[PDB]
Amino acid sequence: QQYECVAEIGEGAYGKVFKARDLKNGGRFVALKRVRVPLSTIREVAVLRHLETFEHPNVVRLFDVCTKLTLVFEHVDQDLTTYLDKVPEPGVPTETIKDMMFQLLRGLDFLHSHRVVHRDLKPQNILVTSSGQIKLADFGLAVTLWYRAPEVLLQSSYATPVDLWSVGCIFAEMFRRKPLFRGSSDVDQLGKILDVIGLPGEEDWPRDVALPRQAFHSKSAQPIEKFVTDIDELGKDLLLKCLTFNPAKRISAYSALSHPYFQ
Ligand SMILES: CCN1CCN(Cc2ccc(Nc3ncc(F)c(-c4cc(F)c5nc(C)n(C(C)C)c5c4)n3)nc2)CC1
Repeated sequence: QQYECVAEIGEGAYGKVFKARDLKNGGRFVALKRVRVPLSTIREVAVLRHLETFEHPNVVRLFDVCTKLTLVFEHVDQDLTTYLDKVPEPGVPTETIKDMMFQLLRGLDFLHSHRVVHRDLKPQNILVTSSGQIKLADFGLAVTLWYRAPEVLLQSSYATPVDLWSVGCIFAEMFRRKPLFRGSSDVDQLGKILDVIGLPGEEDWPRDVALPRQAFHSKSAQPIEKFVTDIDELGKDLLLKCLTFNPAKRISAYSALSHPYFQ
């Protein structure tokens, strides 16, 4: 074969991800993702190859596709989880947070402008390169609920703002070094969210969902500087715009790129 698996990176309800030696290309490490056995899949692979033509710096490179399905990506040594675990006290430098967030938002805007929704954005699939570059992985192909948007939890809408809620959760965690909303179920996750942001207006609550606004009594919105210590005034404004309950009122990745926090 053209590839030689040397270690396992991950396993789950997708298949397995292996760290492999790319024999033909000077023995460089690559990440091979193996998938199961359609037509919606043919189309998803076509979008992946098309996104690769842009070679965006803030998404993992796709080097090959094999015929069950093998996806060959550029290998990157660590994820954001291991990065946050190893960073010395008192934490991630203030400008390292800003730079990683800008790159996260560039990769996300690239994906959103090409009508790809990530849907499972978390530190586990945000990869940190040897030179400190952010690269997005595990997207374009169809478990922790800590980064799930309220509209996904409520099962109402699944548009691009879903990823901006996840970004807000990641932004807060870059400061905290611990997840912001650590719920044990969809109902618990929603409860934990509203204990912080507060209850939205009855007209910001989606109609025809199973969970009504009355199922929660999470009274007032608590100040965010309590849960996210050391965040500046600008970072706080951007954090709140990502963590807006109504997805139609939530900031997009494109406007986030223009926010004064990145000046
Ligand atoms: C059990 C924990 N230990 C210690 C911590 N360690 C973290 C870690 C995470 C990622 C990498 N490397 C890497 N490089 C390039 C890639 F493109 C992918 C990649 C591609 C995909 F398509 C994926 N799809 C899914 C679902 N994942 C998951 C596997 C995250 C994908 C990952 N991964 N190296 C280390 C994992 C093993």
